[PDB]
Formats: sequence, C-alpha cells, structure tokens
Amino acid sequence: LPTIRKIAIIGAGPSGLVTAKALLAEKAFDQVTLFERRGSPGGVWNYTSTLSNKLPVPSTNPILTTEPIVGPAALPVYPSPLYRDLQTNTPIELMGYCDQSFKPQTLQFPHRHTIQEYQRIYAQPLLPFIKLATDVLDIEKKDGSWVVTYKGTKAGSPISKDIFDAVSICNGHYEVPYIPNIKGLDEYAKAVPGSVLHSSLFREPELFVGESVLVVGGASSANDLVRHLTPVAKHPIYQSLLGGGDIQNESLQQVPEITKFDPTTREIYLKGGKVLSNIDRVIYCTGYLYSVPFPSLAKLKSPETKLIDDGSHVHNVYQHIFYIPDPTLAFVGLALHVVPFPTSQAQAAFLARVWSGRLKLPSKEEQLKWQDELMFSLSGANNMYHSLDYPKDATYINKLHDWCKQATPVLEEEFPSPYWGEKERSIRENMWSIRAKFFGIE
Amino acid sequence: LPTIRKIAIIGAGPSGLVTAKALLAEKAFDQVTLFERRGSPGGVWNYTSTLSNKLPVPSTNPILTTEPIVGPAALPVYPSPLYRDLQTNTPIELMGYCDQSFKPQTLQFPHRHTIQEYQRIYAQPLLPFIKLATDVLDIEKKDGSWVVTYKGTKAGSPISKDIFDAVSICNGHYEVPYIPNIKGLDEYAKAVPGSVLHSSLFREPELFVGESVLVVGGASSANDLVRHLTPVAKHPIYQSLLGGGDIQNESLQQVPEITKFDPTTREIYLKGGKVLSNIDRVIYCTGYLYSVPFPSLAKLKSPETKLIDDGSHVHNVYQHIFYIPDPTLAFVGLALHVVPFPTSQAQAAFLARVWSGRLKLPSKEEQLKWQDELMFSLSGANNMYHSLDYPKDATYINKLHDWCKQATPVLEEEFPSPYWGEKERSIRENMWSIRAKFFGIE
Ligand SMILES: Cc1cc2nc3c(=O)[nH]c(=O)nc-3n(C[C@H](O)[C@H](O)[C@H](O)COP(=O)(O)OP(=O)(O)OC[C@H]3O[C@@H](n4cnc5c(N)ncnc54)[C@H](O)[C@@H]3O)c2cc1C
Ligand SMILES: Cc1cc2nc3c(=O)[nH]c(=O)nc-3n(C[C@H](O)[C@H](O)[C@H](O)COP(=O)(O)OP(=O)(O)OC[C@H]3O[C@@H](n4cnc5c(N)ncnc54)[C@H](O)[C@@H]3O)c2cc1C
Repeated sequence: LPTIRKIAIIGAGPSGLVTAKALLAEKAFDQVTLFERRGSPGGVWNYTSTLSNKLPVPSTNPILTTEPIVGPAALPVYPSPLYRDLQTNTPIELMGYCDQSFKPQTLQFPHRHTIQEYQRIYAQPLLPFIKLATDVLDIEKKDGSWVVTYKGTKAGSPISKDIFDAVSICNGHYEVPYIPNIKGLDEYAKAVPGSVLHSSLFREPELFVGESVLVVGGASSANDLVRHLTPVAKHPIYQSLLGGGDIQNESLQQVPEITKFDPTTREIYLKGGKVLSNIDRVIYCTGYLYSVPFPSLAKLKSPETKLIDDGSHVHNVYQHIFYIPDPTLAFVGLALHVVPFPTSQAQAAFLARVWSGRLKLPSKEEQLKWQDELMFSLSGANNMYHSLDYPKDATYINKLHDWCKQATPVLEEEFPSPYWGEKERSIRENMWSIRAKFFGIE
Repeated sequence: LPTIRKIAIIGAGPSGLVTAKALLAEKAFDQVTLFERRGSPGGVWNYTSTLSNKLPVPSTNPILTTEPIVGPAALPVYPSPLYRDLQTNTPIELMGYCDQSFKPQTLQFPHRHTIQEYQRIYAQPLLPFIKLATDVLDIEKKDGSWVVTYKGTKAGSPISKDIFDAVSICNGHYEVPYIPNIKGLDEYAKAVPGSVLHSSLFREPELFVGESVLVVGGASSANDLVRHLTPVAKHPIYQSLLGGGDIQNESLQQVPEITKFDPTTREIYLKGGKVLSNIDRVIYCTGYLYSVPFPSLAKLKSPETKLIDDGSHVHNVYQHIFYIPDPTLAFVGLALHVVPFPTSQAQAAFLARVWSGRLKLPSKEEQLKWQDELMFSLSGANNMYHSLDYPKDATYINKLHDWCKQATPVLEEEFPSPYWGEKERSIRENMWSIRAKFFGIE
C-alpha cells in the first residue's frame, strides 16, 4: 500500500535507532515500533563478556539461527562481537550522527565505552517506541500488509503477530560467522575444543599468553588481532593471507592460504608446500555473512524476488535500501566499508521521505537497471555488492542528501541528511593513515 | 621487616590501583606488583553480562571461594555485580581521585560507562606492574617475609610462589553474597531455580516484566532495585524492611521482615502475621560479607590475630588499614558508607608514607587502644566497624591528609592526599538529597 501509517523496524541498533528518529520526524506516521531481541538498544555496542555458545566450524550457511545464552536468573543474552580493548577505526570527525556530536576532549579513535555511552544517549528518547527483549521470528506479506511474527525473549513468552504497512530490516550483518569449509577443518576443530576460534569470540588477549597462534585472513580485523596478540602470544604470530604476504620477521610470519588441516598430526598445510605444526590457536578473521533469518523471505529464491542466497550480500535492494519487488520492505545498514552511523543516517533520511510520500522512487524498471549495472561492475565478486569504499560512500551520502533536499512539502523541522564536504572527504580518504598515525602503527 | 623494598598488592581495582601509584610515588621501593584474577584492571567496573554460576542460598560463610565462569574459548570471567543501567550514587564533585578529573560535560551522577572509562584511563600506565589473569591462592608470613602463592587464571597454569616485604590486600568486599538463613529458604530456593536471587545477579530489568517481586532489604541497593523494577514488574512491588515501612500504595507495598518460607505453598510469612503468596521473584538486597580467602590468614582465630570471623568486618586493622600484629600487612578499601575512590586514595597516601618510612605509626598498644575504643562505640554492631558515614569519612580523610603532610623528607613530587573543605563536606552531607533531585526521586 502506498499510504504508509504503521511501520515496523527490526532491530534497535545504530541503524534501527536512526531509522526511527528520521521516520518519526516526518510527522506522517501513526505508529513506529522497534523490535529488539536484546534487553537494551545499541546493537553490537552492548559489550558482552559472554561468548556465543557454539561456534559453527565451518560456517557457510547464512540462515543460521543465533542462539542466546539463557539461564534461570537472567534475561537471555545475545553476545556481541566487540572485544574488551576495542577502540574505533573511524575518527570522531566522521563517525556518529550529524546531529549529536561527541563531548569535548574525546579521543579521536575512542574506546568503545565512549560509543556505548554515545548510543545509550542517542537511544534514550526512543525507549518507549521499542519492544525490548522481543525476537522477530518471521516477516511476510499477507493480504495488503506485512505480518511480523515475534516472541518475547523470556521463557514461556507467547508467539504474537502484528500487521504493518512497511517493514525496515536493520538486523545487522556481523552476527553469522563466515568460516570456509577447508579439508580437515571440522575434524581438526572438534578434536581440541578451543583450538579453532573466530574473531566474534575474541574478548581478552591474556588468554593467548605463551600460545602459538595462526590468524587467518588479511582484512582490518585480522591485522588488528595480530597487533593485539603480538605482546602476549608466543613469537612469531602467523597470519595466513590469500596470496601470502611480504612480512616475515621475528614477531610476524605471513604465509599463504590453508590447503588442509591434518586431524591426526595437527599440522596445517599452506599453499606452496609450507606446513605449520604446534599451532595452539587458529583464529579465523574471515568476517561474517549477510542474513535474513525470516522463513518467508529466506524461502524466496527466484532471481527477481530473492533476498539471500550465499550470504555474500542482500539481493534486489535498490540503492541498497528498497526491495525492488515491493518497496514497503526496506533495509538500513547493509553498507560495507563505510562509516556506519552517518551512512545509515543518510539512508534513513531518504527512506523516511520516500515512505511518507514527500519523495518518489524512479520506475521499477529503472531500479532494476540500477542493479544490473551494479552486478555488471562487480564482475562476479558479489560480496562487494554493498561495498562503498571511498569515494563511493562520500558520493553516495551526498547523493542521498541532495535528493532529500528535494522533498516537499518542506517541514518546519527537517531531520538532517549528513553531507561530506571537501574537509570531511579528505579525512575519509586518509582515514586509515590518520588512524595509523593515531595508534602509532603501519 | 622495617626496610620494605618489594610490595605485593592483591587486586587491581580502584583500591589496588591507587595504592600502586601512591607507593611508586615514594620512589623508595624496588618492586611493586599487583595481582589480578581478571583479565583487566578496574575491579567491579568490568561490566559482565555473565552471571555468577551458582548463588549460595542462604549465604553466611565469608570464606566462600569465587568460582569464575570458564570455557575452552575464553579467559575465565569473574562476574561483576554491576547492572546494565547503573548510574553512580556519588556525584562527580566528590568521587574519583583528586588528581584525575572527569572530562567536561560529564553527568553529575554518570552511567557506569563513564566510570569504566575513568578507571581504564587511570589504570593504563600501571599495566606493566600488574600480573593479569592471576589468582592469589594464599598469603603467609614465612621466615621474615610474606610468601604469596598464586596461579595464573587459565587451565593448566602452575602454582607459583614469590616473597615480599609487605602486602596490601585490596580484594574488595562486594563479592561474597550475604543471604540470611531463614526457615525454609533453602528448600524454597531449590524448588524453583530462579525464584530466589541476590542483588549481585541483577542485570536487565526486562526479565521481571509482569512478575510479582519481593525485594528484601532497606539499604540503598534495595531502594534502587525497587525503582528500577517499578516500570516493569507487576504492581505492587513488595519490599521487606526489618522494622516494616511507611510506604503502602498501588506500586509499592513495604512489609516487615520474613519469618519463614513455606516450600509447600510457596508462601512468605512476615513478622506480624502478614503473608505473601504468588511471588515470582524474591531478590535479596542484603549486601555482602567481607572476605579474606587466604588459608594462612583465614585460619587465624585468636582475638589478637584474627582477621575474619563472621564477615561483618575485618578485625585487627589500625585505622582500617594496618594489621596490628604485623603492619607489613595492610588493607585498602574496607571503608563502608564512603565515597570509594577518594577514601582509598586517602588511605594509600598514608600507607605509602608509612611503608617507605617517611611517617611512623604509633605504638602497638596505642593502636590496640584505638581499636578497643572503636569496638566500644560500636555497642555490638560489628558490621558497622568500617562504617565512616559523614562526618566520619570527612574527618577521617582530612586526618590522613594532615598526617601525610608531616612526612619527611619532602619529595619533589608528592602523591596527593584528597582533602574535603567546607564546599566538599557540604556536598557529602546532602549527597543523597542532591542525588534524589538529580534523578527526580524521593
Ligand atoms: C568487531 C567490530 C568492530 C567494529 N568497530 C566499529 C568502529 O570502530 N566504528 C564504527 O563506526 N563501526 C564499527 N563497527 C560497526 C558496527 O556494525 C556499527 O557501528 C553499528 O553497530 C551498526 O549497527 P546496526 O543497527 O546496523 O547493526 P547491529 O549493531 O548489529 O544491530 C542489529 C540489532 O538488531 C537486533 N536484531 C537482529 N535480528 C533481530 C530479530 N530477529 N529480532 C529482534 N532484534 C533483532 C540485534 O539484536 C541488534 O541489536 C564494528 C563491528 C564489529 C563487528
Ligand atoms: C552494585 C554496585 C554499585 C556501585 N556503585 C558505585 C558508585 O556509583 N560509586 C562509587 O564510588 N562506588 C560504587 N560502588 C563501589 C565500588 O566498590 C567502588 O567504586 C570500587 O570498585 C572500589 O573498589 P576495590 O579495589 O576496593 O574493589 P573491587 O572493585 O571489588 O576490586 C577488587 C579486585 O581485586 C580482585 N581480586 C580479589 N581477590 C583476588 C585474588 N585472590 N587474586 C587476585 N585478584 C583478586 C578482583 O577480581 C577485583 O578486580 C558500587 C559497588 C557495587 C557492588
């Protein structure tokens, strides 16, 4: 239905939260309800000393259900992948919503405590709009509306259903781990319970004192882990890069991809003949998979209606937001290689004006063309589908900003669209160098 | 031995950390080593979504060993009693060390996030002096020194031993739960696994939505819990006060102490005949027990050498710091009803000057007299032994401030002793009113 009055937001993390404020700023909707399985908003910024109960090794299925840690004396806990000593890899000049600045004297790459407090503040006025400790089981178009099925998190809660005109899925994409099925991995992992970890389980580095570790992966997370393990793990630290690396010294030995895990001898074979033995911990820093764990959406498999396939990305979403077949279904926060808060805010502001009717989407065929062209430029690398590495991200948010400006009628209070000027872009372009200089690395 | 060179500090929380800086500032010790079972410093300020594995119900033994939650993929976690939405009950104008202020724009009674960050900043330069993830098993005077036995937290670590000339115990006193043994409690607790809780298990209030709750206790913690449960628990919330209470309305029904727990009818008898039934959760906010879990110290039972008896306090400690029989053994952080950070700094400042010899303690008989007089003024209420409720804390910290000022020789850099002038004392005196007005309560 075009006239949208009741909206459901799946998730109360940074993306769902900014989506709510933008929607509520339209003064056009009668109901905006956020659903959150955690007892509080903030998404992954809810640091949990608790680890996931069972790591799937290997992990290649994007539909995997997240099992919360439960007990008789506590609300169920959904572990967050944030680790103890984490500091941002995004500067305060760029991260964070454009209309809530950081307090003065804040470190440029602050500890998570600062971001957890920043989110707590941001979300406080939204609490009455959120159904906390509530897990959304399924989402499906029935008649002319969306039927969202959910169950209160808490033993004995009854399954319930409510219907909305639109649904914005902001469930995040850093929950289902991605661990490639390698020869002998499974058996290797099960023979020694904590010998095979993933980055989502990392919390405290003191666990690795004296141990010989093999970090697998070459992304930012893998490199960050190597630096964090360097002062504690036994030297050297091994890092398995896809094409091998140029660093081979006393503290770090970069090696090629893994060929096979020898369950019997506990040896690890690397492409090129190199073989590692006596590895106490193998930590996969291979990222996660996109997920749409809602049976009615997950079953969709046709090229024009599918959302998920291999979890490399979410398909059929115009501008990475609107589900082409039916734009009353949207996503906020799918962007990869971006500054999270600002980017989700740019999408929320646009999403709000389109759903209220102050802005119109181009034709269904044009939206589909936008996709064809993207798919073509990916040359088969679908995990880059939602990637907006600079300058794509700067251009993207400025594009959404300029579009939002065209909304009509003009409202007395306009929910802002972030905008990156010459200065903001320069910082984003040299982000990793500014970060490297801040932490005295590289 | 009087010439102290090597000092061991048990615990790397607010107390052990400020004791480290005060000691190092004397420039008179060759070795200052902090031991800490947790992976990081900061004491209880390490928020843990992880609950204690097994709540002892009832709990009356102060020697009870703290069991950390362990797993094959993580460093052992020692759950903290801090809850999710916790904000301080001490204003920034007084809490915190006198030589480290809070950043600008900090809330008068900040969320734990702010305080966890504060402790992180304060403890950072001390990381190389702390043996992290290390549990001290025992402490005993052997020959002329103190032998401290410890084991690295982490499966398989070997039991190790090191000697020191002095030992400062800063193990905290809010770990071992105190739950009075009432008739039928044990059975009533074991019948329904999560029916009986302790304040140390509280984390997220959404777990109590719709439930009927009995909060037992009249101290601050109990009243805080009542307010936090008010918007979620089924009305009214029951609070068992020792002498009953004056509040009886739709949302809060204060009642007298508990007489018995009827396992069979799950009924709760209150002094005066009043009986409660259909209580989903009973939350004991009856506080904690002081604990000295070191065999060589816990076995001491003679009047002149005992440290712990019923866990109401730690005996034989001159000024709540020096163990009278052997002052090379001291405690920091025992104070009750005080503003923690400053008060522990006031002690550390004094302890440091005494142990380096720049200050001298009075005679042993004069120390014992100080204790006799304290015991006399207590009138049998031993759990008030370490209580320094204003103006006692104000006078105490200022007394230590003035003593430290007499240390000689003067050092180029003098570790500061907090001091509470007319302004400070004022805030301390009306602290609970200022707090009430801040959170708009009472
Ligand atoms: C290790 C790590 C480090 C990071 N460091 C930074 C950094 O330094 N800077 C930065 O800007 N970003 C960082 N990020 C990125 C982070 O993803 C974003 O900051 C931000 O959390 C994006 O949030 P969201 O709402 O899109 O996702 P999330 O924070 O993942 O929130 C999703 C929310 O939806 C809920 N939810 C999911 N499914 C359901 C369901 N079925 N029913 C009900 N609720 C559901 C979740 O429980 C959760 O609260 C990091 C991420 C990781 C994993
Ligand atoms: C629910 C709650 C709320 C509070 N709110 C406030 C507040 O708002 N403001 C305020 O000022 N104070 C508050 N406090 C008080 C708090 O006790 C102090 O702020 C501060 O933590 C004092 O710490 P410490 O070093 O004395 O103790 P702790 O913080 O308890 O630290 C003791 C440390 O020693 C370690 N340890 C113990 N035994 C051993 C061993 N055998 N071997 C190795 N390490 C060991 C522990 O693991 C721990 O890290 C609160 C306390 C609780 C329980």
